Amino acid sequence: RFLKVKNWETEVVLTDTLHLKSTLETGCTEYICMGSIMHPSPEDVATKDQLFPLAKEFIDQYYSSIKRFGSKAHMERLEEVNKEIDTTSTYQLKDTELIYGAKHAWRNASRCVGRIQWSKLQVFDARDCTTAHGMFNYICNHVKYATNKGNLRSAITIFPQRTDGKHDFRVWNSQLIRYAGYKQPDGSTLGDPANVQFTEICIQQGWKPPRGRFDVLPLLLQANGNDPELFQIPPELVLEVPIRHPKFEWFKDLGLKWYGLPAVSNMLLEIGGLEFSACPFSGWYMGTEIGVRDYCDNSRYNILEEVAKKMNLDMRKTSSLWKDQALVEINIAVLYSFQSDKVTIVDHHSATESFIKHMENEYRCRGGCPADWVWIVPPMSGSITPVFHQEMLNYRLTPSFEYQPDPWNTHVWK
Amino acid sequence: CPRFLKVKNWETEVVLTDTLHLKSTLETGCTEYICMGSIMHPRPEDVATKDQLFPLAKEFIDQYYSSIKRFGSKAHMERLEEVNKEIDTTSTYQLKDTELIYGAKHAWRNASRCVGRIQWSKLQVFDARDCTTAHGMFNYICNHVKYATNKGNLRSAITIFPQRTDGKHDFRVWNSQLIRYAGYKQPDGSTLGDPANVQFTEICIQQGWKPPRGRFDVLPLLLQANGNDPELFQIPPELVLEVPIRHPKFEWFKDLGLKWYGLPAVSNMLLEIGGLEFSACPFSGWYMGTEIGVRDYCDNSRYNILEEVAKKMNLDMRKTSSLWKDQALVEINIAVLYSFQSDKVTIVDHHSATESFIKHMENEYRCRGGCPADWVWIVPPMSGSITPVFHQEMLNYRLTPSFEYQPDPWNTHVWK
Ligand code: HEM
Ligand code: HEM
Ligand SMILES: Cc1cc(N)nc(CCc2cc(CC[C@H]3COCCN3C)cc(F)c2F)c1
Ligand SMILES: Cc1cc(N)nc(CCc2cc(CC[C@H]3COCCN3C)cc(F)c2F)c1
Ligand SMILES: C[C@H](O)[C@H](O)[C@H]1CNc2nc(N)[nH]c(=O)c2N1
Ligand SMILES: C[C@H](O)[C@H](O)[C@H]1CNc2nc(N)[nH]c(=O)c2N1
Ligand SMILES: [Zn+2]
Repeated sequence: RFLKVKNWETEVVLTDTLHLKSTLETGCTEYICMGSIMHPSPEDVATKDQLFPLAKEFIDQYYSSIKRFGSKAHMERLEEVNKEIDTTSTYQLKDTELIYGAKHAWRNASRCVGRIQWSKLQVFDARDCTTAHGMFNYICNHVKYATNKGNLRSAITIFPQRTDGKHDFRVWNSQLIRYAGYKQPDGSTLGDPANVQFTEICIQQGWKPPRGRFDVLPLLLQANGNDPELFQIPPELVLEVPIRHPKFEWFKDLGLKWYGLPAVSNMLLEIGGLEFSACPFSGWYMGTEIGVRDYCDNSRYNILEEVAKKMNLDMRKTSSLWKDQALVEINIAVLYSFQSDKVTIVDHHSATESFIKHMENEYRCRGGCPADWVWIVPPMSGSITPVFHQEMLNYRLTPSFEYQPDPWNTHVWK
Repeated sequence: CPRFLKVKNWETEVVLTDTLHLKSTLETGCTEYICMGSIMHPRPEDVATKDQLFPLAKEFIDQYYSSIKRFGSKAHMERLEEVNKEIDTTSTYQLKDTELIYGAKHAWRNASRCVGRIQWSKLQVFDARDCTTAHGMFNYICNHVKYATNKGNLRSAITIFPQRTDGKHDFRVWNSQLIRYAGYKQPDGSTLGDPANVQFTEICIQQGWKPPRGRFDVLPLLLQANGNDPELFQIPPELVLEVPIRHPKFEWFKDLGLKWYGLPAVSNMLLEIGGLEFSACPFSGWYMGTEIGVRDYCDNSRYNILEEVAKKMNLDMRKTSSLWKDQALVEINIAVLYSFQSDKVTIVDHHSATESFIKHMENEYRCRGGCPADWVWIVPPMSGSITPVFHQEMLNYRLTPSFEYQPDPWNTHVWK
């Protein structure tokens, strides 16, 4: 059936036909919705039998996308892929298909509010990599290219695909650039509390921790299933921003900084039945990712109390909304600081406005846009952004970015 | 479906285990391949047949007798037999007062979109199934309003009018909420009052209401009894408790002339108990501050005051990245909570309400085996991630007894 989505502020109604193309499951059933579950449901590798239909599906939509469906090039590619799955139990993507597949994995990422940019993605083919040193080189080049002296450029680097599940390429870092976290003797936590465990895996592997509040973690890189190896990203490649406030001259005295480059490195890229377990990708930040989640989550840097102190807010009762007041000022500071240093950043009003425009484009040219309201709506000021009022349909299209197990729970050491 | 489903809180790491979803009785709108969790709403004489009614009543009666620890008793079997004979001879049945009260409280308990459910067992149930006329409905509703308002010490309550029979004799409150402000569309395209209520205000004017044409005019009740044409009544103004909005720091905030009413009372939902349909069942609680301060005042299509407050705050309004909207939104919500607390009118901030809801949810998982919750509605419309519900995974499913949406009565009424 055709499904309708309505915006309750503008009364615009869009008609979704694209959902008819999905064949992967959401986790919901007719009687139970799992729309707020974060992850709904080494031997698990494909077979020649499961692989050819997935390959055929992907080749078909690629040749349909360049408007040469059923062409001679299309026929030959399908046959070519057939023989290769036969004689090798897998196949290799053409460069054009790799690029198309990575852009469409972004385009299909229902949790990403930034997708208006999906077709402007620089794709770095790293499928010839064999060692952790090679991975380090490729990642440095990615970081330098994507950072671009503050004029951030979206990029993805794609390492060799899974073969037997015993020779996986993995970036063990969850993001390329993150700050360490240290469990203190007295029980509290220095640095980023989200990374205490990963920080300790780096220390346990030989990393000498400076034990500061903003220590960039080393890279921990696993190539071809071997034990991971540590590398220090050269500091001149890591662009950082001191956080200050346009009105509160005391804000700089908090000593806060953050990095300019958000770069997810723990997801799996699926294209045509092939699995790329190492595919770091990076864009630029929406301000609330830093100012709301990173700084103000109770399990993260958790700075609301200090800022509200310096603002001299009444903190005895919640109904003073002292937390909400400090939250806004922290996010003003983040946006001001990146903008003052000419580092790309987008505020949640502009970002969600762009996403509504993006949805309009996709419904017109593509017949829909899968979208996860729970993730699209920003973590502050929700209903004064236009996505709060926008009905969204969530469904799974391939190529896609998927979650995968943490490497330290699966890797057999040597 | 699997027998145990787990939900995790990503801030505290608490895992809870849900078995109550096995009792879900109606459709969410989702399928295996598409999730409709952000969709807001996923014939008259089509009424329950005898064959449809028998099992729905048994399921409810079984549930009631299980709750009073009398499952399988002589009184349980006799009540089943009595109900079955009633459906046999009359095609319907009547609930006992105990069952009506249990059913209404559980429809609230089951309301997955409601963050206020820690209170569900403290609900005053007014049985109005003897009502026959719109004048009688007005009396019952006035009594409800006075009871629930309680001079500012608000008490949750529901008034239940006669159930549906053949669908041509429905009781309905045409108002979507018992207390709302009129909205007036002007020839130049602007709106005075509450823009959300323009359509209903026009209906009232057509029915004979003389509109004062102000910014905060309480709408009349438009009340339909036994399927008759609806009739207009003015709520006595001394029963409508109102709060002028001022700010603890900004002396100029009172000069905006804003006020709101104290009693949130939903009157357009259908209460379903054991297959019986109560099409007029107004229920009321107390406000969470963001319902007024974020939605009523700051939605672009409502009173839309962010600009005017931002101006009086002397904010930079040229770039969105100054977050002038967010800054003014917090101050408006501070004013709303301060004005209600100062006048001793019950209100709950979004921090306190979501923390209570988490405690309620954990208790329900422990004692009941789960708690259906709609994250999209439970998370407040401002400061989402600094409330504990943001990080709480939730399962949404539909249990009965339940509050359900129903068609707007002006779209279905057959005018006499
Ligand atoms: C270019 C600017 C971009 C912006 C402003 C942006 C914005 C966002 C935000 C705010 C989130 C939520 C993140 C979280 O809460 O953890 C997100 C998620 C996501 N983004 Fe984007 N993004 C951008 C680029 C990209 C790119 C280049 C890719 C891939 C090629 C991508 C793929 C994804 C995916 C897969 C998720 C889901 C993450 C998860 O499930 O944990 N994004 N994005
Ligand atoms: C006692 C204090 C209460 C509080 C603080 C509270 C809070 C809320 C809030 C904030 C909403 C969302 C409203 C919206 O965004 O439109 C809501 C929805 C709802 N509440 Fe509660 N509520 C309370 C009492 C009640 C009572 C007494 C009932 C029924 C007996 C009830 C049943 C519902 C239902 C069915 C919804 C969904 C409404 C819809 O879908 O439009 N609530 N509640
Ligand atoms: C390409 C891109 C652009 C953009 N603007 N943002 C992102 C996410 C970035 C990002 C996200 C996260 C979230 C990690 C955990 C937090 O707990 C909830 C589950 N979540 C997975 C951490 C980072 F350190 C980071 F950098 C990616
Ligand atoms: C019992 C109870 C307690 C409490 N705290 N809140 C409520 C909701 C009250 C309430 C809700 C609404 C929402 C109206 C429309 C707007 O379009 C989006 C969907 N929505 C249905 C309007 C009111 F005027 C009102 F008063 C009920
Ligand atoms: C499109 C979306 O479902 C819609 O805007 C919802 C979002 N969440 C909400 N949550 C509450 N409590 N009330 C609402 O009216 C809404 N609106
Ligand atoms: C429980 C819920 O699914 C979880 O807290 C989600 C809510 N929405 C989110 N939205 C974004 N963008 N990022 C997140 O990490 C989350 N967390
Ligand atoms: Zn769903």
